[PDB]
Amino acid sequence: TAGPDTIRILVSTDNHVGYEERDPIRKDDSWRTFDEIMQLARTKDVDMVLLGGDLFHDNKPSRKAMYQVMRSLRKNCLGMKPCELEFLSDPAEVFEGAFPHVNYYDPDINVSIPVFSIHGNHDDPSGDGHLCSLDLLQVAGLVNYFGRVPEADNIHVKPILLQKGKTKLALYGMSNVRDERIHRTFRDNKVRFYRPSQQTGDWFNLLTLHQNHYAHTPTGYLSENMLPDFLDLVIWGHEHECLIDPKKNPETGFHVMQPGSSIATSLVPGEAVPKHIAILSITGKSFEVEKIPLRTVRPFVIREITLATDKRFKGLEKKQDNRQEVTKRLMQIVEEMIAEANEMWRSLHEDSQDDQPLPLIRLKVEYSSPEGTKFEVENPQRFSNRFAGKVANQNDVVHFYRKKT
Amino acid sequence: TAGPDTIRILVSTDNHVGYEERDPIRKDDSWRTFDEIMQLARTKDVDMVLLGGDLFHDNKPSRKAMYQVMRSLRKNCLGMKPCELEFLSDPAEVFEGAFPHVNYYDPDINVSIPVFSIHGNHDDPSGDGHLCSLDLLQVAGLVNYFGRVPEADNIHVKPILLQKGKTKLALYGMSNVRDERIHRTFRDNKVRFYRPTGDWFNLLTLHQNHYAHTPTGYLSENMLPDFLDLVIWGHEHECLIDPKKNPETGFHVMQPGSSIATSLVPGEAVPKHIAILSITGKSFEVEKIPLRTVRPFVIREITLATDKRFKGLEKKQDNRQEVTKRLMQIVEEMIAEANEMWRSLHEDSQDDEEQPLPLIRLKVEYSSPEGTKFEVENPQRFSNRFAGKVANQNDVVHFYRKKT
Ligand SMILES: [Mn+2]
Ligand SMILES: [Mn+2]
Ligand SMILES: [Mn+2]
Repeated sequence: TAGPDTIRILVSTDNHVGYEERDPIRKDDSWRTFDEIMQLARTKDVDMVLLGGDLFHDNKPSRKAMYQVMRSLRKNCLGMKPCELEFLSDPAEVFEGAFPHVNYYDPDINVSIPVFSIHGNHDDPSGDGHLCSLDLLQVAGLVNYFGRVPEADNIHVKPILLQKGKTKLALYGMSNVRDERIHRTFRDNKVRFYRPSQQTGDWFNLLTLHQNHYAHTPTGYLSENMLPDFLDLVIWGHEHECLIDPKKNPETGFHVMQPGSSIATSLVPGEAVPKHIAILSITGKSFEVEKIPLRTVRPFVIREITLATDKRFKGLEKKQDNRQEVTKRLMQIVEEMIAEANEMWRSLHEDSQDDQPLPLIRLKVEYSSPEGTKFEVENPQRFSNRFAGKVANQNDVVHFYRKKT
Repeated sequence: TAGPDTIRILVSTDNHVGYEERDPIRKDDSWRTFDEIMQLARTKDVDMVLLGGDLFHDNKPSRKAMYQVMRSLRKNCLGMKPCELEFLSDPAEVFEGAFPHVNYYDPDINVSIPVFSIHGNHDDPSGDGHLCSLDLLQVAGLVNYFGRVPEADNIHVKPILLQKGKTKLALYGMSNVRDERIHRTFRDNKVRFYRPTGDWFNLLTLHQNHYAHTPTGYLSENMLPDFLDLVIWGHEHECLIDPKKNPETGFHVMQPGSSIATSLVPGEAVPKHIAILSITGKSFEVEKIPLRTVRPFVIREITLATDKRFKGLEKKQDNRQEVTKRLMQIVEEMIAEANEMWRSLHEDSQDDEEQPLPLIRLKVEYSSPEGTKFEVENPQRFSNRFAGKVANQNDVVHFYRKKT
């Protein structure tokens, strides 16, 4: 819901347009999902689109990957409708001498819904030319690429200032920098956030970044506590776990949203969390979050089984070590996962008459034998292949390992 | 010169954007020259531009190469000025379901000067979607990509029909196909030219070897239909922009040549041009326009044995040491004339600057009848000694003996 003073912003990140392009079963999952996002922006009639990073899965995208993206952008963001937003901030900052203006302030190209985006870890600039994929879409006039970080050492963060009606919005951008280093430049107070002064209080402050939320390494993440308190809300990028619901941080005073990716780039429970995007509507200094679930997302089910401690395997396996029987018991489990995988899809698409894809099934297993009670793990490729035509991950169904090193 | 019934067309080919991108001296020659082309189209106020192919030197252009092309296209081909051309042909035949219309018949993108291009050998399609670099420029709305050849075996060639005022023009296009194969499909009459009526000016653009080293690797002019009026040759880099007439066939043939030198041979040494092609009724007018941003290049061929200047010393006397100074004097006279050409050509106008370091090439076959052998010096070393005087620092001279 929105009026002339409410700004409808659509949030999404880590689309990774290019993931599993060469996979026969799951090739189009990458771009077809992204195109759904762009159609919603036109459908929900948002005022803009904000992307968090990792738009491409590859640093140097394929021609097909770049095509599908270009195709979706032109169809959904070009039109006759006028943009109700005003560009107050300095264009010269983060807009080069090629086309110093914003794309929708361009005379020869009519942009109905402007798109802003930062570069992620995969999207990041590279090569002797030092350009990223977003610069190409920007010189195409399709996208607006802000939050450039030229010097990792010395960092100045200047805002993009936009206003709709009586509502003023300060937009902060900071693309991906290697987690281990960006951890230290913050500590040394090397980063300075630039502020408008005249209407400084009224500004709703919004920031989007692309770092590890929490790290496996002790230095490879970015702690929330290091960000300024004046900020109102933060969009977390590099994380693929859909936590679109805004938690409030006590010490800092702002809320944090973690949209997660658009498709599963890894078969872990974090990627199993149902993926959404949010219709973020900003009014005055208050925001309204309307989360919207994705339909084109491939069904994904994952479970964890410790064969030794399992309720079913305890008897047959310690005594006998009968490999062929290990299958049948495991066969029954995988078939119950596929069963629920199809039901979720069935239920979710009961709603509308738009009309199913072969689901994703993952099992992770450790087996322990104290005294030659060894479970026999079949050859990884062989077990997975037997479900050819029932799952999308024909080769990658199950993982086997032991936790003693 | 042109009125409402004269169609000004800018003709260019083999821009090879991406050539020597990684060369410290000559990295920018690739795109800055192509930008000159585009600015001319806006400057000369042509009605359209026609590219012969090989726009990119690489099949997968780097991000910088694609950016500089996209930049030149947006700046010169988008504007408020209307296009005086009308699209009569079927949009469906050459435009996909993505954007079935021509780029300047697009509602949300204002195109001032439309670009038509075929794909060359380097520019050719590859990969999953069978897409090339032109498909991206087309979906960006910057280029119209026509003359796709889906089947090399069976070839149907349908024309793009365009009309300005009382002047009607049928635009035929054929993308580059392998020279050895396309030679045989033509022989089997596998290719059919579709036809529209009026006295249409028929125009064809292709991207093949004019003459070949192999006996099967070229395309003879004598195989194409006779109704056509003019032909643009798009794979040959030698600049023969002057339209020769073919007696048997009855049409004229133009060979614009490349935009920069992809090879250091006398063919690429020929001063490079583009042509302001003015079509009125069934008559064409050609105004060739020389390129200023092209690097000075000088090449010569020296056969040491037969060379009159030195004879006795090099045969029977001690070699290696003295030979340098003799060759040194010659290469400096080439650098001398290279700089002069540039000076004379740029004297004309106040470009207000300094001139680029020229390209110098020497080729040497050295024969020795009877142990009279000249003593040659290591390729890298001799070339490197002109660091700062030439652009080609590590490859100035070619030494060889003919017989194998
Ligand atoms: Mn990431
Ligand atoms: Mn070429
Ligand atoms: Mn060629």
